[PDB]
Amino acid sequence: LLTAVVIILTIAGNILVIMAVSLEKKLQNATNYFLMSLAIADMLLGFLVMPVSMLTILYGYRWPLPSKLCAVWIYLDVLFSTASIMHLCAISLDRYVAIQNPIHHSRFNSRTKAFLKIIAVWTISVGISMPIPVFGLQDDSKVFKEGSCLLADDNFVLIGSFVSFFIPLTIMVITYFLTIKSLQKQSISNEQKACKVLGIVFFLFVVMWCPFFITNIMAVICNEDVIGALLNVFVWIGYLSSAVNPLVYTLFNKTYRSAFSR
Ligand SMILES: CN(C)CCc1c[nH]c2cccc(O)c12
Repeated sequence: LLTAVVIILTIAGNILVIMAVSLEKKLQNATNYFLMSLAIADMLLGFLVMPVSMLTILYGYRWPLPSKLCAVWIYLDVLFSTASIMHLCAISLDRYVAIQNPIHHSRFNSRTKAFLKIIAVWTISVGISMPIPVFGLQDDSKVFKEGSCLLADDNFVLIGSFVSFFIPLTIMVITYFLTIKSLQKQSISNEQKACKVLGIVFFLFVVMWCPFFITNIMAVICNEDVIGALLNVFVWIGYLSSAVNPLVYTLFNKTYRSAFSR
């Protein structure tokens, strides 16, 4: 089965990135700490949420014995997915100011800025995910449907995606446009490599996560069986981003390539 492969890849990649950050004195800078936070969030996603999803697949999408695990499982899934998404959004926003104003960004760059960045993204992720255990356990219908564990709150699914993958998405495309504008208008080879890396990262993020959110919104604003079957695969397409984020955010460095090979 090609789902155990996904969980193994997620765990191994995030563990290796955390090891590379921790064991190398040359990689302890303000950006790599945020990258390690991304790795931690992706590892938690791949360890706590994904194998339970494979177990749900193995039982024909019939929940295992403890019914109380559904609401907390949805909480953890949404929390870690949002944490990854606005981690990427913060990375893009930080790169825009690093490229447009390098001197001022370096002058204002500090450990305090990185800690503020981390707490800001995690605080927004916590605020977005807040109602799920408050109301998911108060009413079992909001987290169950036809005997399968899935959230069935139409209003939250519509607005809760409008501040998780559509306002962050608008920010990310605007930032991508402004950065490719900035990097183009001996030192040009570095800028070309940076533009290529930014394009690969942005387009992979969009192509992996956008299908799931698009069909999720289409399942509410609008077929039901087809859309559900599509969601069942697109959620794992999105989960695979946790196994792709470390490799595309770290392996372009020779230090990370050497550490992975050690
Ligand atoms: C299913 N899982 C990949 C979580 C994705 C998610 C992030 N934020 C949300 C807000 C509402 C409904 C959701 O599925 C989400």
